[PDB]
Amino acid sequence: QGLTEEQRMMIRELMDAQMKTFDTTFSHFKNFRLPGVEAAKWSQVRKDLCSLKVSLQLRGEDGSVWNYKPPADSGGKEIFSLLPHMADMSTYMFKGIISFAKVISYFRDLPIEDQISLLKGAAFELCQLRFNTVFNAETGTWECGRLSYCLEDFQQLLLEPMLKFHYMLKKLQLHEEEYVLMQAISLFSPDRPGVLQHRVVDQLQEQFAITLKSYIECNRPQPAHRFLFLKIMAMLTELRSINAQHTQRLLRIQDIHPFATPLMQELFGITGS
Amino acid sequence: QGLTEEQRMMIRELMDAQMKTFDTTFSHFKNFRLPGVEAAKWSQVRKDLCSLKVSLQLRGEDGSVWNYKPPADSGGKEIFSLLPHMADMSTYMFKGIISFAKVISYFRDLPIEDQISLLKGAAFELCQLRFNTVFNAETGTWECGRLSYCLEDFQQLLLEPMLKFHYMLKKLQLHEEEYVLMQAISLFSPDRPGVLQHRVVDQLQEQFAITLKSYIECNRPQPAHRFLFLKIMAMLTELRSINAQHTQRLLRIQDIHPFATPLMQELFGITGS
Ligand SMILES: Cc1cc(C)c(S(=O)(=O)Nc2ccc3c(c2)ncn3Cc2ccccc2)c(C)c1
Ligand SMILES: Cc1cc(C)c(S(=O)(=O)Nc2ccc3c(c2)ncn3Cc2ccccc2)c(C)c1
Repeated sequence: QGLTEEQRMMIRELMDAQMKTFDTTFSHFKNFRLPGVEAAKWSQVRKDLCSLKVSLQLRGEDGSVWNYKPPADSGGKEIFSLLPHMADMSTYMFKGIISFAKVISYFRDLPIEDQISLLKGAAFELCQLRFNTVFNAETGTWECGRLSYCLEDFQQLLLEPMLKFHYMLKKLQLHEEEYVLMQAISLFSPDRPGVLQHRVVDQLQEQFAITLKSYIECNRPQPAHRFLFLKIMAMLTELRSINAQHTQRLLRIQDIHPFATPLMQELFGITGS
Repeated sequence: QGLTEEQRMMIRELMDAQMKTFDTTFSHFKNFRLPGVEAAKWSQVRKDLCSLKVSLQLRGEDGSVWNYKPPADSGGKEIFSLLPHMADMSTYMFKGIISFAKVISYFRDLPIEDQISLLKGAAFELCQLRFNTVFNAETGTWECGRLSYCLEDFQQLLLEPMLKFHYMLKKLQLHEEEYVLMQAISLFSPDRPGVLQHRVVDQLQEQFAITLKSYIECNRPQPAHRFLFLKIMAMLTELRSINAQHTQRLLRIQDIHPFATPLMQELFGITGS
């Protein structure tokens, strides 16, 4: 609508990249693992697992249904039973994220070193933003095509920052264009560890944020959307904080129960030695 | 109680064999398959599958639970999805049945040719009799330890002869001793195909039936148990008929979708050529 030509083409490129690289039905997610058929650090692991307490459902192509109810925490390794499957899901999402960045002209024009630093910095955030678009806030369920992930037991759930983020972001009822602009702004973060072209990346980020702000002003006159751009920017700031918290959760769990795939090791800085 | 010494020792041997060879909790049933993640003969296959329309539940050692809801009949091969797992279950039960016969002195004293003919004749019947002792008639569920098999959809279910048999036999509220005597009588059937020692087997059967009849008269005075011995004998006659019906169902399904394990092939006469 009422944007500059540069702004409209910028949204069209982002929407084009999202359409090409986001398997919204998860049809190509296959071959994943499923759950099978000194102690002050350990209770920290119970805390480090809170955002992933889900049951799992598989609807088969034939119409069959498999449900998995996880074990209760009985003090043993059984809290790790879903981690292999989660690693396969996240890895699959991360490939989508990487493909998304590679399609964007503004991203492929950066030096490959900064491309790698930016993806290392933002992969978790873009993953969570994509998961929010399949999140059902009425049933607390991420609806991933034939897979469903439903939160286990009520409002003590919203004490987990990750889960409060998904419910709050869902409440804003964003358009597809606003989600993919959130992804652009998070991807082009000039202050990630190891970025060299600080100013180029920072100017790109500002252009994406200006586009987002202008999109909202032109297509959202309603008083419910007053300050909407500022709410989004505050959520992106919270999400970067959640990203730092969860990066540390992963490294702690990896330290005592290895599970990260090779791609997760690259993205989160695990060298293998 | 009030039986001869020969009769009491006969029950003690049968109970001893049952105790040694019947894994009532199914703890040693492992490594089984699970469902994955010209046309007048085909609708006969829908009929030939009626007694096995169950959903499946696995309680894990860790406290996790897996449930499988089968597909709806949509005209394709998806009605066969549970057959590999059923073959593994039946094979496992059949090994129990074979071990049971081998412990019994009266059985190991027959010529090995008649042993084989008797087991070929009775394996399905002894399997169904053992399954009845874990059948829950209130929920229509065979409760096999950590596995559960629950009948899919009400009283149209009791039109299936197998399922009417399990409900009716459960209603008689038999003791363990009466079940294992039912197994003896069915095992020692003088008129199975290929039995040579007709009279020896027939006299053994009569002794088992006399023992059963005397056990009921001595330990069951209540009017609800009037004619109980005759009800049991009528059920064993019905079960032999169900056995012949289901032997033909298996051979028909095997003919167009092979699934029988090697042990099932031996027991049901499939040569492999
Ligand atoms: C310990 C640990 C730390 C990290 C940091 C990760 S992860 O980035 O590789 N992926 C990831 C993916 C989804 C998540 C999530 C983390 N937390 C909450 N959901 C929400 C949800 C849950 C189920 C399905 C869909 C979405 C993993 C995998 C493990
Ligand atoms: C086509 C076909 C024909 C035959 C003849 C068999 S089977 O004898 O090898 N075993 C078998 C075992 C149990 C059954 C059952 C048959 N029918 C009803 N239940 C009841 C039940 C169902 C689930 C769990 C426990 C008990 C098989 C396997 C397939």
